[PDB]
Amino acid sequence: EVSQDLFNQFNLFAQYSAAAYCGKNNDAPAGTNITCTGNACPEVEKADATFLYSFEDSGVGDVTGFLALDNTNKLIVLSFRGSRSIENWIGNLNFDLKEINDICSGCRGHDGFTSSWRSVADTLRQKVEDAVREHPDYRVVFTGHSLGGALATVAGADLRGNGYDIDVFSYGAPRVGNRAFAEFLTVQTGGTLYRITHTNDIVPRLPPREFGYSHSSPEYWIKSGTLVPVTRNDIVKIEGIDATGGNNQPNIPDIPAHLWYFGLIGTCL
Amino acid sequence: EVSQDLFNQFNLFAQYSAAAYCGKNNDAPAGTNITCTGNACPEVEKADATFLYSFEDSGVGDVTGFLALDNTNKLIVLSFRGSRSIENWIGNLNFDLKEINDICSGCRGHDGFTSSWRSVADTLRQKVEDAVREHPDYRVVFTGHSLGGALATVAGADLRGNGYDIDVFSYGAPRVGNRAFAEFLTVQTGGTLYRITHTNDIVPRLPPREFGYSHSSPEYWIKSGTLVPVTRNDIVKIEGIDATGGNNQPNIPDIPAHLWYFGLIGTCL
Ligand SMILES: *[C@@H]1O[C@H](CO)[C@@H](O)[C@H](O)[C@H]1NC(C)=O
Ligand SMILES: *[C@@H]1O[C@H](CO)[C@@H](O)[C@H](O)[C@H]1NC(C)=O
Ligand SMILES: [Mg+2]
Ligand SMILES: [Mg+2]
Repeated sequence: EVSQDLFNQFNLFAQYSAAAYCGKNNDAPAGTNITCTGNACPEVEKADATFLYSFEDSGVGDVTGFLALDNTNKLIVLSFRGSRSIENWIGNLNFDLKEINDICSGCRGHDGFTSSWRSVADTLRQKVEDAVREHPDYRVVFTGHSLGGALATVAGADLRGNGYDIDVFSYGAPRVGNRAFAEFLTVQTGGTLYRITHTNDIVPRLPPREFGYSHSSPEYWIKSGTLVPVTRNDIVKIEGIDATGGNNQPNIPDIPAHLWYFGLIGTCL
Repeated sequence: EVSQDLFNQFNLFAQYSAAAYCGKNNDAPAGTNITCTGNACPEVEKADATFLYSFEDSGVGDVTGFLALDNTNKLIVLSFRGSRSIENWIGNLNFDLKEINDICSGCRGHDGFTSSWRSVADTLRQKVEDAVREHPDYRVVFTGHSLGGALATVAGADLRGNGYDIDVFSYGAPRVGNRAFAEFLTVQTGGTLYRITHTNDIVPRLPPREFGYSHSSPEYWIKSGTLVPVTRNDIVKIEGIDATGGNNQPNIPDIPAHLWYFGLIGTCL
C-alpha cells in the first residue's frame, strides 16, 4: 500500500532512468535542458531540469549517464544508463564476485559492476559534492535501470555517510553481490534504497543465487502487465533478504517485462 | 465521435496489425494459435485465432503477413506487416505513381505498393476465397500498420465486389494514390475503410500532396500522445478528402508517434 507521494517518486526516477537511454544528445553541453525522444521522460521535461555533467563510455566499465539539476523537485540526480543491447549483455554476464571491503566488511560484489563504479567514483563524487555545496537543501537521488540500477546501488552504498543522504531508485537491477552486501544494503543509514522490479523480469533473477548472490530488502514489485499503466494498488512491498512471491518466483522470466517500468525504459521509440 | 463498439474494433485490428510484426512463431504452420511476444496482441490471444496462411518476402515487393481464422469474433483477417526498418523505409520511399485503371478508371497508385500487391494478389485472393467458401458467415477484414496499412488498402480496393464485404483498418498508412483513387476509396461499396492516424505521425503525411497524392475520407485521428492509453473520446472522425486539422497539419512530424496506435506497434519488446 505504497503512499501516493512515494508512488509519484517511483514514476519520476523511472523517467530519469529512462532519460539515460533516450536523451536528445550524447555529447550534450552542461546547462542544456533535459529532453527525451518518444515521450520517454515527460515528468523530467516538465521540471526545470538541466545536465550538470554527461558521461559516455566512462572509465573501465564504459559507464554512461548524467548528473542533473532539478530546480522544480529540488534534486541532484545521478542517472546511470544500462546496456545499449540488453539481450547480449544478459547472455555475456559473468557471475564472478570480488572483495569490496572498502564498502562493507566481508561484502563481495559482482566484479563488473563494482569495478565499473570504482573507475569513475572520484570524478562522480566530486561532481555530486559541487552540486551539494551549490544546493544544500537539494536532495541527492542516484537512479538506474538494468546495469544502470546496479551501478546506482553500488555508488549509493559507497558514497552514503559523507554529510548528504542518498536515496537510490533501481529499476530491474540484477543482484549486486553476496548475502553480507544484501544485509548492508538492507540496513545502511543515510538514505533509502527503493529496489523496484516488474512481474517476471529476467534481470533481477541474475546473477543466480547459486553463484553466491543475494537481493537486498525490501523489494517493490510491480505486478501490473507489460505495456499496462501502473496503479498504486499494483505495487507490492516484499520484505526479507531473497524473499520470493515478488519477482523471485519459480516461473519462466521475460525480457519484455524488463523494458516496462511505469513506462517504456531501456529502449527508445 | 465513434461508438465503444468501433473503438474495440480499432483496438483489436491494431493488435492484429501488431501481430504481423510480433508473431511469436515464424515456423507458423497452418492451424497454429496466434500469440505475440511483449504483450503485443492480448485481445488476439484471448480469441480462438489461428494462422490459415503465413507469407514472408512474398512476390516481387516482398510482402509479409498472415491470413487468420478467428472463431470467437467470426473473422477472416488478412494482416500485412509494415517494414522491418521503418526509419530506413521512410527515407528510401519513392513517390512514383503508376496507372491502376484495372482497380478504378483515372486512378494512379504508388508504384511500389500497387506492384507489390499485384504480385501476391492471385495467390492471396485464392486463400481468402478458400477461407470465405468454408466460412461464409465470417466477416472479411484486411488490416496493417505503415506499409502494411497501404497494402491492406490496395488489397481491399482490388478484391471487393466479389460477393463478400471487405472492411479495412489501416494504422499510420501512407497515401496510396492520386485524388481519383482517394475518391474511389471514400465511396467504394462492399465494405468500409477505417483509416486511422496518430497525432503528428510522419507516415500518413507521405508521399506528399505536392507529389500528386491524396487521402481518402474519412480519417480517424488519435489525439492522445505517444505511450498514452487511447480513450474513445481521444478519436476524432475528420471528414473530407485531404482534410487538415487531423494528422494532415503543417507542423513538424514524428516517427515515435508512428509506433503507438492504442499500444506498441511496428516494433516488438
Ligand atoms: C529550458 O527550461 C527552462 C526552465 O524549465 C525554460 O524556461 C527555458 O525556456 C528552456 N530553454 C530552452 C532552450 O528550451
Ligand atoms: C489454442 O486455443 C484454443 C481455443 O482457445 C485452445 O483449445 C488450445 O488450448 C490452444 N492451443 C495451444 C497450443 O495453446
Ligand atoms: Mg524542462
Ligand atoms: Mg488514403
